[PDB]
Amino acid sequence: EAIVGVGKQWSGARALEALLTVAGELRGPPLQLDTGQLLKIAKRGGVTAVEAVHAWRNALTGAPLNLTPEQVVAIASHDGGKQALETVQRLLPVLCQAHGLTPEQVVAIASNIGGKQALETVQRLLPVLCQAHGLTPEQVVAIASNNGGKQALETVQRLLPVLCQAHGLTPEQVVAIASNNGGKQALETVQRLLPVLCQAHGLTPEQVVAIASNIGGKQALETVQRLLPVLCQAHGLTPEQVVAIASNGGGKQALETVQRLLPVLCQAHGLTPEQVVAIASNIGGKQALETVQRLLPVLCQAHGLTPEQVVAIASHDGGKQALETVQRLLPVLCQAHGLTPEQVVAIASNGGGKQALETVQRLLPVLCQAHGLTPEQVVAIASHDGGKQALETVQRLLPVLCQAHGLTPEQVVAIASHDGGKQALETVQRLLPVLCQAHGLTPEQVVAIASNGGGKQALETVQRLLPVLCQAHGLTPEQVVAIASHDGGKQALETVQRLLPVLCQAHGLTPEQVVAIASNIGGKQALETVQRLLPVLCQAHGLTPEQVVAIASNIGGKQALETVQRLLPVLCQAHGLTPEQVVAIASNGGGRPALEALHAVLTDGSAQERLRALQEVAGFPVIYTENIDEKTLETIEKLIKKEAPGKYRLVRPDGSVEEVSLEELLERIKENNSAAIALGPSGNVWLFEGIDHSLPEYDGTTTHGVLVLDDGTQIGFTSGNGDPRYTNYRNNGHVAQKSALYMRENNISNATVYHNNTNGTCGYCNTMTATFLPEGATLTVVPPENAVANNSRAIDYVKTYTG
DNA sequence: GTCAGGATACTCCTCAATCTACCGGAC
DNA sequence: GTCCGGTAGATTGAGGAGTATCCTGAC
Ligand SMILES: [Zn+2]
Repeated sequence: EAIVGVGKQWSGARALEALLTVAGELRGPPLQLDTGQLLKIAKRGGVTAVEAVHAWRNALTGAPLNLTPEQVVAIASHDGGKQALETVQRLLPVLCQAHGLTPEQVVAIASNIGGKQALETVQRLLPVLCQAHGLTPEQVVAIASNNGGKQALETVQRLLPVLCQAHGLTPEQVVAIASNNGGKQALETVQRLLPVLCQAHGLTPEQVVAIASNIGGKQALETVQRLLPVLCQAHGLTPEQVVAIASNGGGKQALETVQRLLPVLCQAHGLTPEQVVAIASNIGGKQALETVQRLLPVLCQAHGLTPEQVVAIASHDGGKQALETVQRLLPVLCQAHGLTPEQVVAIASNGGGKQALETVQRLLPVLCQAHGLTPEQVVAIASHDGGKQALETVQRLLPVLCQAHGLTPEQVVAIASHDGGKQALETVQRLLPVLCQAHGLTPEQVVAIASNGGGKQALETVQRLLPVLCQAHGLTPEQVVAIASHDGGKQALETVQRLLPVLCQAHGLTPEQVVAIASNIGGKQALETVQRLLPVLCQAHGLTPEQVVAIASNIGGKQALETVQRLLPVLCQAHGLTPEQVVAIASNGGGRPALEALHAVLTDGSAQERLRALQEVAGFPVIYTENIDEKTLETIEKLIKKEAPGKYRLVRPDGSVEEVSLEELLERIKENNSAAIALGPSGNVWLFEGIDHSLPEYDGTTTHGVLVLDDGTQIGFTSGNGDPRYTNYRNNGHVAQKSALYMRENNISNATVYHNNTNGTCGYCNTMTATFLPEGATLTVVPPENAVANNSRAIDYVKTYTG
């Protein structure tokens, strides 16, 4: 097949005849090219590249150019390869020695279609772009290293000051646009279409750039200009969904395909617009859109896959390739290799899914029979972006890591599983004998660093910074390893290296507090966010440095830090939550979703929803107004006066809240017998109208109960947030415990408490309830009497406890 | 014969969120 | 013998990014 691949090119017959003539010496010491490299040049570079590499072989290698055989093939195997090979020979000495470019950067420029043109254009414009527009050598090379690099370089030279000054486009965004093929066209299109897309279509400059920053930016932008109002008005898609499709490579093709297939996929195939857009918003969107359009029924009716599984497979780059591979290969992996269809889909639903699927098909027998891996381990490695690369690396490298360095197969698999597993595996092979000897790290510590996403980067960064962090700042090597042991370890390590002395000298944090923040997944993000927000939270909201660190030192620290700064005003001033309680929520992982969900339910919820949300999160007893006797009405007035609450709020059945006086509420609780009084020890009193006044069904989480007193007073309790003074009690936070403690504080000698819990009352209530009760008091605990138990030593019957 | 542009597929690195086990008193 | 409350380690999903191959049109 490779011979045909050459024969069908513009110089196919000539390249094959020339290659056979010169292969005798291309395989020699000067280059030592193998069969793939020899045909690769003939296929892509053609006859001129084949003759050029041979004829100039004595200058390309063994000369001050130091252009290795692999770099020669990379340059030769392009249209115009002969031209790039001569040009890199002429300019490489100058670009490196005079302009300071790394030989790898010059080769990266040479290894493109039109490499000669990019090489000469960089030689001319590099000092101009750097000195006139502030573009670093890395940015100019990034522009140059493309097909048509010359055109991207010249266009940036002309258009950067126009886009920056006329439209406010950041110079880095101009480079980002010119960082792919067609950079000239994307820049010109942005200049032409920004007035239209931002004014007529209502798109932001960031959205226009995001589209332009991909390959085919001109085509995606022009297509959005035409199709966005059609997709929005005819099919009910939001501008964000149209841009999201356009913001992937090949956006034009996905946009037109959605317009054509969306009404068919929804009406005939039963897919939602969100599923179609999700498929469309990728590279090769149109391919997989049409692929499901035709394979969806087949995979469902013949292969037994659900629409959700097929859409999931289609939602990754190259979705068509994973879809077609599953079509033909699923019955082989599940029958010849015995894999569960869910495992094959799990592999298929990845970037490069076709490659992981085909690799398992051919490689699973080797990893299991030769290297001793289980099918679950091989699938686990396969089900990741780049799974093919990790699988091949394990096959060849595992016995070297195990036999030469003493690692277990499980440690190799653990490294292999993560995205970039190939890179972490090779990096451990190189650095493991250095890290464990030059710095004295334990091999388990190096593996712990390696077994993370981006492990290669953390391994190299520890090798560089470990002897500096432990000396310039005095950190313990264990602290550096701990920082390195999370995804993105390089980023946390570099941030600590530069930022620790600032957080200590300016913000007053200890090195241990800086490490505690750094040792997370979002380490760099939490570290930099604390630097900016700590004095703002402390001065604006009265937080201590310890509270800011407590929020930062978790997963999602940046998100919790900003959310607390954002939501504290409304959470405390409007909803009556204590700032410490908002911090307590933020101190947990996922702090922001928790506070946003609390905000949403407290803002748009009904009186019943706000009562449950506030009581479960804040903690307070609730007194129901159904009993309107003078004795209980006076109890409420007396309890309030003793506390002097700062705010009083009335909550209407529809969820709206008004600021009220105490006198108004005291009248309402007497007249309104469909209401509940919430007495927050923080100094916040609510009156809720229009609630259920009952116990919701037990849903397997925080539950409810009611305490009924002799005089008819009914006190509602929730489980969960208990009394800090009794933390050491294993019944703390239970309805029976809150009832017994309520009776103690209120000198109640008799009460009965009812709760809904279909799993039974836990055994801890059987002795601790009497302890919490004051001497002489009796509490009757009544189960729902609709279930027995879900554990041992549970109470399914009414029991009385006396203090 | 090179060169510019577009579409498509694959691989590597960071960041949150969520999801399970641990781990702790005290009748 | 939780309806509790951290703690560290383990998936699960999503987005930005650098790397790679292929085709088509115009000279
Ligand atoms: Zn209990």
